[PDB]
Order: sequence, then C-alpha cells, then structure tokens
Amino acid sequence: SLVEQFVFEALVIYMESLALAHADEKSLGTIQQCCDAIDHLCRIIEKKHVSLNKAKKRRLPRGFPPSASLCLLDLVKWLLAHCGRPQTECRHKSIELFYKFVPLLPGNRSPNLWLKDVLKEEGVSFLINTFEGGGCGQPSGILAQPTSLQATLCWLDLLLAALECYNTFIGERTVGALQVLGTEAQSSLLKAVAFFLESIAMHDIIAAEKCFTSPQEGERYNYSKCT
Repeated sequence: SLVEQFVFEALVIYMESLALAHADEKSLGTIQQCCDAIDHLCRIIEKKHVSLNKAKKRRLPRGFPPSASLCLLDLVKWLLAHCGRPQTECRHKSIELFYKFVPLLPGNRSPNLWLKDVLKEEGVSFLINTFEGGGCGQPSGILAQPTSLQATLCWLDLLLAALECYNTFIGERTVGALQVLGTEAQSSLLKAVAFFLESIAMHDIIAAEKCFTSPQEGERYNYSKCT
C-alpha cells in the first residue's frame, strides 16, 4: 500500500538530496547511502512495476511541476529532464537508471528505440535538455571567456555533465553522433575546445580572467582541469 502511495516522492527526494551532496563536500559517504537507497528503489521498481506502468494517483513528488495520476513514464520523462544537471554523478546515476528503466517502460521495453520514438518530435530539444549545459547552451560559456572561481567551477561542472551525457549516449549506441553533431551541433563543445587552448594545460593558475595554490585554491582548480 505504501509504495502504491509512495515511490516517486522519496525517489525524487533522494535525487535532490544527492544533488545537495554535489553542492557541498562530496567525499562523505552519504553519497554511498543515497546510491544504495536508489539501488533499493530500482530493485523494487523492477520487482514491482505494473502499478507504475498505469497512471496511479500517488502523493505528488516534490519535484513534479504537473499534477495528475502519476505513471511510470511520468517520472521517466521527468528524470530525463533531470539530465545534464550540474550534479555530474547524480546525473550519471540518473541516466543509467533511466537506461535500465526503458525495459521497465510499457512502450519500447527491450528496444532503446523508445529514444528514437521521442527523437522524432524531440529532434533538437535533447540539445537544450539532455545537453542543456556546456554554457547552459552557450550563455554560461560566453561569460567564461572574459573570466569568479566558484563560477568557473560550476561552469566546468555543467560542461562536464553535458560532455559525459554525450559520451554515455554515444557509447550506449542509443543515439548517433550525426544526430547530435552536425544537426543540433552545440557551440559549447567547440567553445570548450578553444578554452582548452585558453586555460587547460597552460593557464594552470588562471583562466585569463584577471578578475579572481591554496590562497586561490589552484589545487581544486587543477583537479577540475584534470577531470
């Protein structure tokens, strides 16, 4: 009865909690606990899914802008929206979970071709949603050209989340590179390419910003650079 009333709520709550984990000290084991939690979540979902397959009105998930009888695909597409998010590992586990949930979906269960089905209408919106970042599109990347350190770090987070989303998609073979590159080509990709000549491996202390080691935490900046 409780899961019949509570599956998506706690799931999105844990998503957000781990997102907060990205927002602070990320080395603590709380991330492992959330990972184990969502493992339990996917384990019960794969154990019990037919209720999710039907639109069953549960408690509204905290992250759920609409309001209707909740279905599996509801939160499936909701999580799909929550990709490219500036929580690189939260986004990574999210996309891997969704990938393992395509079998759970009542549509193209075995085929990844459900992504192809949504691609027909969403030919380009994956650039603005699945690859939302880089510069949140462009805009976060243009400010990175004249340039704080925290802004640098969050921009790197967004860019790397988008890049890893690209890599996961292409290596999954669930999407073609020509579909994502050359048709919905992202300027942020080559902007980062240029930024490599700008700051990566030669500006190991600055980003040609002139606007601001431990007094400047160049260690974590370098950690991000190597990442």
